[PDB]
Amino acid sequence: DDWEIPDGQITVGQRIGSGSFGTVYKGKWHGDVAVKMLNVTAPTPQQLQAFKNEVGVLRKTRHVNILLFMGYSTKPQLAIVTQWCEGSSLYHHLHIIETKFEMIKLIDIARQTAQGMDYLHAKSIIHRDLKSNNIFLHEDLTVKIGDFGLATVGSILWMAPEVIRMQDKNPYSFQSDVYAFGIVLYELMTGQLPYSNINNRDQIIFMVGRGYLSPDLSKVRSNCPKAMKRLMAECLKKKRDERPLFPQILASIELLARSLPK
Ligand SMILES: C1=C2C=c3cc(-c4cn(C5CCNCC5)nc4-c4ccncc4)ccc3=C2N=N1
Repeated sequence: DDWEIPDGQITVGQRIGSGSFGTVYKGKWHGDVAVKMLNVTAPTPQQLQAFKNEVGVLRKTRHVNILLFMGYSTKPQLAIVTQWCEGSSLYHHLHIIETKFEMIKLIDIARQTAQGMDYLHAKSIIHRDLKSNNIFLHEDLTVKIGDFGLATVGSILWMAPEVIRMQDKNPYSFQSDVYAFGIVLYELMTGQLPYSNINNRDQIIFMVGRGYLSPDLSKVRSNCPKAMKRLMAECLKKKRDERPLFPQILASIELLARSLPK
């Protein structure tokens, strides 16, 4: 029953990058797997908590749109094993290799992302770090939401105005994830990161915080549906209580998707 994998069964290969509280590798364990490892000599009580926190969250998830947790390892280093997804993240497709997706496919990505987030919020799981980079495209058609190191039951462009000015203790909520989803909606419909004409990071942080800066919604492409643009503005509201929850958001995307191919 237990998910602890006996040591050395995981064959660590190519270093593919870094996630939250670890370095990610392409491993081999009963096929191709993604393994997030600590590569640190001795784990801190800080790093030990962050490990058991993520594993505890991941073992509560069983969904087609959530990155499938396969197991964990403690004996060599603190490692977490998930499924391998050929084809890079949504951030990579849109901003690195500049892949040109069709509107039908762009909305399908947004629908699956909302579908996975609805599954998390139903199980009272707040991602707290939802971004294009944590949204993974498996086989170029299936969306997988990954990296749950900051989940509770770094990147500023997806952070809500409430989150960016730390008051009070917990600015993270279901609606804070909605804003982060609002930004990935923007990215899909524009093909660009928000505030791209501004180079100063500290000026963006301050300007979103005080409520002077909001994403340029008129940047969306001409073939983007009016129902998509309207939903985008609802998710990107400065006040969190004026934002819809994912049960409502999912139903909105599913509605505009059916009256789209015609
Ligand atoms: C276990 C994990 C394996 C894992 C892999 C990752 C991850 C990070 N990247 C890179 C990073 C740089 N940009 C391009 C994509 N790709 C993946 C990945 C690879 C295969 N399947 C799923 C995800 C992210 C988070 C986790 C994670 N969190 N817990």
